[PDB]
Amino acid sequence: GSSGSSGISLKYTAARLHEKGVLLEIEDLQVNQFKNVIFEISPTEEVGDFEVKAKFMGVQMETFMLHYQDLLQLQYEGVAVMKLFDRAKVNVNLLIFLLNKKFYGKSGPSSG
Repeated sequence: GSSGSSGISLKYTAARLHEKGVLLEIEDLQVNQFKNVIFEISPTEEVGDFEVKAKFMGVQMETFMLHYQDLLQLQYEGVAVMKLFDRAKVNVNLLIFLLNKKFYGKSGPSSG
């Protein structure tokens, strides 16, 4: 319960997210190029906020954040496609689905 290596940022390739359906396309590279693209999603201590980083150059100055409410706001409006970094595109309908099982999974008391 205590002695357990927890944390670490999830590492997935662009092709992986594309194959599943999450990642739509990228306004810069091609489908076959996805193989040379990896996304590093760092988790958070709280529930709702997430760290979305794209391994390419190595920006250790800041990281793109992604709230949970924002993802839902798009579902209510209609925006199915999400413009990331004004280039990469991900499906909001599937993006939330994956995280719902990936990160979404605490191990504490609920009481409600």
